[PDB]
Amino acid sequence: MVNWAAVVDDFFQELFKAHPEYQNKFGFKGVALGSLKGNAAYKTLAGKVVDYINAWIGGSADAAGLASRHKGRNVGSAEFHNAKACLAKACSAHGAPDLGHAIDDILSHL
Ligand code: HEM
Repeated sequence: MVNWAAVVDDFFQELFKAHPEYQNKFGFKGVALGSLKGNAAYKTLAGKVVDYINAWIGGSADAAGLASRHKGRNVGSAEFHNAKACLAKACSAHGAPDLGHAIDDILSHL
């Protein structure tokens, strides 16, 4: 039983460390990284990312839909390549399987 919630938390720490400006697009803009887990906007968003990972594992993920919604937020290939690397670190740090192919699937629609 992978703790995907823990992996996603480390994913966002990696993501926003390397690219702080990405955080500006979220409802938790401006919040200190060490404080994120206590922020209500963050908790909801991280929960949806955990949901997406479990949908991919479970076979129900909609990569086309997720890509389209991110393009709608002006988030594209460059950002998702960066996210891929950040998620790879977060999985490794928790002994979790690599999610590279899930990200590749989103990338194919970007
Ligand atoms: C591993 C890569 C990523 C995954 C799996 C992912 C997944 C998700 C999910 C499931 C949502 C919830 C709403 C929806 O389903 O569309 C979401 C929202 C969002 N994501 Fe991502 N995302 C990723 C990378 C990124 C990156 C790099 C950015 C760069 C800024 C980003 C920006 C956003 C924004 C702005 C929202 C909406 C926030 C809001 O409505 O308040 N995402 N993402």
